[PDB]
Amino acid sequence: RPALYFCGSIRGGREDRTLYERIVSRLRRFGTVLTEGGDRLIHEQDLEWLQQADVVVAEVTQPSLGVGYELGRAVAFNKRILCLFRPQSGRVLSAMIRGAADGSRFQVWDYEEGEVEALLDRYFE
Amino acid sequence: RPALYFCGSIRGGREDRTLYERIVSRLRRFGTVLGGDRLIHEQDLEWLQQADVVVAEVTQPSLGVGYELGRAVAFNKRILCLFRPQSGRVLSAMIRGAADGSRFQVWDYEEGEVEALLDRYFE
Ligand SMILES: O=c1[nH]cc(CN2C[C@H](COP(=O)(O)O)[C@@H](O)C2)cc1CO
Ligand SMILES: O=c1[nH]cc(CN2C[C@H](COP(=O)(O)O)[C@@H](O)C2)cc1CO
Repeated sequence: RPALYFCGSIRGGREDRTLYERIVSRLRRFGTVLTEGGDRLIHEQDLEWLQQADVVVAEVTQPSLGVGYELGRAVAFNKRILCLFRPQSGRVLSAMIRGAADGSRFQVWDYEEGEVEALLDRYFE
Repeated sequence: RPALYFCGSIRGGREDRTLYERIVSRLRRFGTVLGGDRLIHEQDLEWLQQADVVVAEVTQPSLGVGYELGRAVAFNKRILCLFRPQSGRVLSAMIRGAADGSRFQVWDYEEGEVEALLDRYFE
């Protein structure tokens, strides 16, 4: 069973918090979600988990410095990465996330919110 | 004269675009300011590897700015982040918590003083 790291906006805004809870609930079916002192403790503890993770899953619809930073560190750690983006939000996903995808180790999937459990099923089965 | 890489929100929102222009204008006094989205990512990743200092205005939340800062840390780059409390926001723990006060600095500042702050950092 893989160790999993979930990323989603917090101080960038909690608009998608209920969706994040759905994603984490589904990820727990497959493995251990590691992400579930001030800000330094948060950074250091999360960097520890990010190196431990087998897969990094990020919901990248809501813009967030912390999510982007986690993804940048994860790429440099050579982590397998799954990013999930909702075009129906009306946003354009950052070129630094869209353009980081190599289609294998770093995947970016566009999706509709109702399908997120099914999409995670497809990725983790 | 350093090679300088500037970061500021675009697709996260262009609210601070005028301020970014002021920062880049002042940075040029101190050094060189360096398909599809893949070309942008690859181009900018090359510049960021070529940089001596990465300067980021981190007030507007942005995936791309955060990603640039994460890649910059792993590229062992010198980093200066600039945050405005007048925005009313609480800056990301990942940026505030990455700071070490030396090679990764996070400064709170008021918009009117950004040129003086840059003058101080770049001597
Ligand atoms: O309270 C927190 N708990 C845990 C974290 C670590 N990551 C960052 C990212 C949100 O980044 P952001 O939107 O907050 O910038 C999430 O994936 C969790 C950050 C904070 C506050 O930053
Ligand atoms: O058009 C572009 N030109 C150049 C870039 C590279 N960086 C990312 C960051 C903004 O990131 P973001 O807010 O767009 O996510 C800026 O520092 C420039 C990204 C885009 C569109 O993403």
